[PDB]
Amino acid sequence: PAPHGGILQDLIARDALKKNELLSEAQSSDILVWNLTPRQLCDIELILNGGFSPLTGFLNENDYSSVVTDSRLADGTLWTIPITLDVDEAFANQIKPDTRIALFQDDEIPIAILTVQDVYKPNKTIEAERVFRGDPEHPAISYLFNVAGDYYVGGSLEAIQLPQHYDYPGLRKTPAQLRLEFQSRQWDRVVAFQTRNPMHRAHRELTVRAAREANAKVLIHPVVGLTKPGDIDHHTRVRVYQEIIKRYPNGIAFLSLLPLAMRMSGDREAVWHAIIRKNYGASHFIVGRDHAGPGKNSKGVDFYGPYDAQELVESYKHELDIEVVPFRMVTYLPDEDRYAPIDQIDTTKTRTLNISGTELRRRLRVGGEIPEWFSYPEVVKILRESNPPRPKQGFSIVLGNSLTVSREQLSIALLSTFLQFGGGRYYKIFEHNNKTELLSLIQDFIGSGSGLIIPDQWEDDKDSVVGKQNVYLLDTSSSADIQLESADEPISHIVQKVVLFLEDNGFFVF
Amino acid sequence: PAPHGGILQDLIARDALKKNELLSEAQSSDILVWNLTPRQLCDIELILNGGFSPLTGFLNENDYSSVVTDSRLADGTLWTIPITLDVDEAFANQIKPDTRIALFQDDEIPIAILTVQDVYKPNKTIEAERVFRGDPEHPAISYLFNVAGDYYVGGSLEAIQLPQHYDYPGLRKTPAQLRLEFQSRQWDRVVAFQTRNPMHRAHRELTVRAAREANAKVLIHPVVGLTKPGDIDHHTRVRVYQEIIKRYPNGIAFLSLLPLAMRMSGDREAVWHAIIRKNYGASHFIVGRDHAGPGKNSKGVDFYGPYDAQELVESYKHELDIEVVPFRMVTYLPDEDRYAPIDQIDTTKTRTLNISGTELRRRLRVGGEIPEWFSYPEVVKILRESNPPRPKQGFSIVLGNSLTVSREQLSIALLSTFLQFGGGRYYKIFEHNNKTELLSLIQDFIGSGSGLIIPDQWEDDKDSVVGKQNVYLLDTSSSADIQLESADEPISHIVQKVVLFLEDNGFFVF
Ligand SMILES: Nc1ncnc2c1ncn2[C@@H]1O[C@H](COP(=O)(O)OS(=O)(=O)O)[C@@H](O)[C@H]1O
Ligand SMILES: Nc1ncnc2c1ncn2[C@@H]1O[C@H](COP(=O)(O)OS(=O)(=O)O)[C@@H](O)[C@H]1O
Ligand SMILES: [Ca+2]
Ligand SMILES: [Ca+2]
Ligand SMILES: [Ca+2]
Ligand SMILES: [Ca+2]
Ligand SMILES: [Ca+2]
Ligand SMILES: [Ca+2]
Ligand SMILES: [Mg+2]
Ligand SMILES: [Mg+2]
Ligand code: NA
Ligand code: NA
Ligand code: NA
Ligand code: NA
Ligand code: NA
Ligand code: NA
Ligand code: NA
Ligand code: NA
Ligand code: NA
Ligand code: NA
Ligand code: NA
Ligand code: NA
Repeated sequence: PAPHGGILQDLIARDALKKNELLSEAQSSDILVWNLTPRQLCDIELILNGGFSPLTGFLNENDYSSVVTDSRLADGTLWTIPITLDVDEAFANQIKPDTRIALFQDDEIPIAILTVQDVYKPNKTIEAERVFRGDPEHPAISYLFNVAGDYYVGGSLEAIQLPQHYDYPGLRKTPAQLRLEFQSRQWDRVVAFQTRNPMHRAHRELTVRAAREANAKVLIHPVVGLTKPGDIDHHTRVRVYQEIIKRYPNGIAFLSLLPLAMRMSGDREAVWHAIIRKNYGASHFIVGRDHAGPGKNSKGVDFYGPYDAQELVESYKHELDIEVVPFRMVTYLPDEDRYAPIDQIDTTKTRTLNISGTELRRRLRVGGEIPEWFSYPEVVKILRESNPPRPKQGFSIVLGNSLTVSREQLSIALLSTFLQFGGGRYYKIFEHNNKTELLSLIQDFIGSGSGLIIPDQWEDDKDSVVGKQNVYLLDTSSSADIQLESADEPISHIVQKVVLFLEDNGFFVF
Repeated sequence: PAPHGGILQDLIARDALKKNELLSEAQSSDILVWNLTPRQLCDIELILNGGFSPLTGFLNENDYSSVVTDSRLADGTLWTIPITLDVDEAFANQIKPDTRIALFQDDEIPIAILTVQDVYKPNKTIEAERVFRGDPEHPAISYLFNVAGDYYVGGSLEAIQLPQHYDYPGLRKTPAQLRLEFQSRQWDRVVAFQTRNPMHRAHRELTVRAAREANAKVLIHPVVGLTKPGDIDHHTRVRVYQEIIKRYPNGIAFLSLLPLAMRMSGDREAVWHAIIRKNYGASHFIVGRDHAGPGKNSKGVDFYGPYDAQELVESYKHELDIEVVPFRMVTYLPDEDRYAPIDQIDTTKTRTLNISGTELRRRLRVGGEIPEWFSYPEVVKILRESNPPRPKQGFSIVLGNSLTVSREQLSIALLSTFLQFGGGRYYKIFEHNNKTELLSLIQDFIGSGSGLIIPDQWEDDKDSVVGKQNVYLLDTSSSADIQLESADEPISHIVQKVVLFLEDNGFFVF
């Protein structure tokens, strides 16, 4: 289908002959420079390659507000997610319209030249409410208030080069490249499958059903740009995708990585995803249950209805110009050993089975055995390997402040005690001295599977520098993960409590 | 590197706007039509896509003879293998120079329009001797005298479309497409690996060593056009390649299928292969032991020296314009568990191991266990699956002419006897009635693993219609595979001889 807006805005192609010139300007000592934030690197790449057609830069206030309140660009073009260049007051103050800014990656690789149209201060509360539904726990809202700059810079782009990537060079196909891929294969019907999670059996069946329904080839188009916090890293997922793609009949599916930065904006994002997939050459786009939805908030309430996305996409059906293949909950049928859309069964006459993502991590963290019917063996192997069970996970024991015993001797005791257990885990007494360059290394070790014994707490002003993952506090306080009887409890006693606690949480298995 | 001759002769690209016109001419009732033979379909595809640059058609007598006696085109361009359009006297007589012939595939798909330059009758004996070294058992020579037409038609081509293929649509990359593939990946150094056999551990090591020596990425460029008779079909090999490619580090190798029709012309072919890979975008080409060699003849003598190809390629080194990575016998080192070029070991100080292709089939046909060191498990699995052991192979028992007993009763006896053995094999009394439409089906069944009991022989004039594979003759004659005592030997006796013969040859296992 024709790219959204009618013209694929591949600016790399467009500006080719200005490459050298733009590059010179980008590195001229006079031009103002802004180093792109991670999400911005994702967005900038989708803008320059045509993935965000008709966009050709970051939204000015006129187009931005029109998207917030109208799900459309100022000219009426259907567009639900605002793509803006967020900066800080300090930087915002150095620019005026007509100004040319050089956009860099890692304060080293010049990506593009942005010609300023305007500099405004968005009302983040409206964007949060109208665009992401207002809930403060929503991933896009939390980003908007805690990471995003408070000033947006609307302006047009001139491409120097797409952001740099050293992993999967062959797989990050651009819209132009994907289209050629499909053509060389004479693929004129292609249903695209969005995803940010590893694909299990349900998904494989879902995608094949779609290929059959639409009479089209399958395009696995996963997001490797930025997804929901806590998601499985993309490297692991790519390994999973490349593995599961082999379960499809020969020459029916194609894999391509999408460097998109999701907002987990349920229904709006679904519309957005469809527009993006259309730009990339897809003729069909799948939209299953809770598409692009971030689940429930701490109160247990849904951020979106399980089918809001489908409803929203349905209402823009006649102007999306890409056919949507909707799916209802796809579940497992024990008694028949096969999956099927929930909308064509039940009646109690048939029993179903479903292993939610939650329950999935549990087995992964507890060494549980994931059902042969749920996912392929090769896939679980890859997953377990990236997210090992507790007995192979790292951790830290922080000797609380209330501790009255010798921190030095208690540290040694714990070290010697853990050492006798064996199991391949590496241990270390870790003195941070409140130095962030040491604090920031704590999760690195934990990530490496090592066990750390930290004799002292770090000042509260630095608590943010350390990831709380698998970090336990040994203290007399009520907020201690491992609570002590008294501040001067004898070491052997404290040691037994720490050992049994870790044993109870699966870190040790005898 | 620059395509051989300086210009990539991608005629599909060149003639694009003449597509409709040429197609109309190709289907005009007045034009003369020739249906391309299989090998011609392979050649025609390599000429039209630029793989045979500078060629732009089938060699006229001038260029043809220059290649036979000079390993060069008339203009001096280095070219060792003659690419000609062979036809029969009947067809040759209907054409004169300046004539335009329509070249079809399956007497249905118009491939191109050939403009006649000349029609000559080559001296096949010279071509056989100067180009293929003369031995009558040489694959290219046997084809030249038993399959090829006795008349060649030199002339230029105008492409309508490359030959049709419904398998591996994405993998049969054209020179232009491969070059783009490499570029999108920023691959400026690529060492290509030719092959017509499944890749085992030795090859994987060989190719990686090459990647490391040349400091280049790996291109697995296997032949799926036409190879040595008796080779493993390409479908199986592709499955093997796709499987083994996964044993390479991520993003170091690329797979592309080459629809080439080999001539098994050792050294000359090596030169030719190098030219071909250069046209396809490779910067390096591997040339190991007995490259493109058909082994030995029935007398046990080599068609080519194990390193003739390397020597020939070496002598054209300065004009091939593509770097050749030569390899000496790569063998296995038990004591060190690793492979290595034979030129850098031996001295008896180290023991080697080598499982020749011969010995390889033996295990495959005998259910033997192929060593973990020799090939990957996943690969052998695929191989055994395509070339099952005797206990899963089909066969036929032909009741010889000398048979005096009731052919009807002996047939039933054999059927009832084989049936009691079980093992998944399907049996059938097969009456051919000397009808070729029935005879041509015999190998189909054997190929399907079934066991056939044929009560009568077929006239000698039709013996050619039947593949002799796993077809045994039960007769009193000395040329009988299963020799009987007397023409009227009692059935139960004949039955025991047949059963024990099949049991001795592994078809039955109890
Ligand atoms: N059980 C299911 N039934 C129907 N659709 C599903 C199911 N599981 C996942 N999907 C669909 O698969 C696509 C991607 O799934 P996920 O990676 O889990 O999440 S999403 O954030 O990319 O939407 C979405 O269209 C989603 O709705
Ligand atoms: N043991 C080996 N040592 C060195 N080179 C080898 C070895 N085996 C195969 N090769 C090389 O691998 C390439 C393809 O091998 P084959 O498929 O067996 O045959 S070929 O007809 O295509 O050459 C050739 O360059 C060949 O010489
Ligand atoms: Ca703020
Ligand atoms: Ca719910
Ligand atoms: Ca006390
Ligand atoms: Ca003849
Ligand atoms: Ca020899
Ligand atoms: Ca007798
Ligand atoms: Mg990039
Ligand atoms: Mg083809
Ligand atoms: Na369209
Ligand atoms: Na730097
Ligand atoms: Na449809
Ligand atoms: Na709803
Ligand atoms: Na439309
Ligand atoms: Na507990
Ligand atoms: Na026909
Ligand atoms: Na002679
Ligand atoms: Na070199
Ligand atoms: Na020789
Ligand atoms: Na050169
Ligand atoms: Na024997």
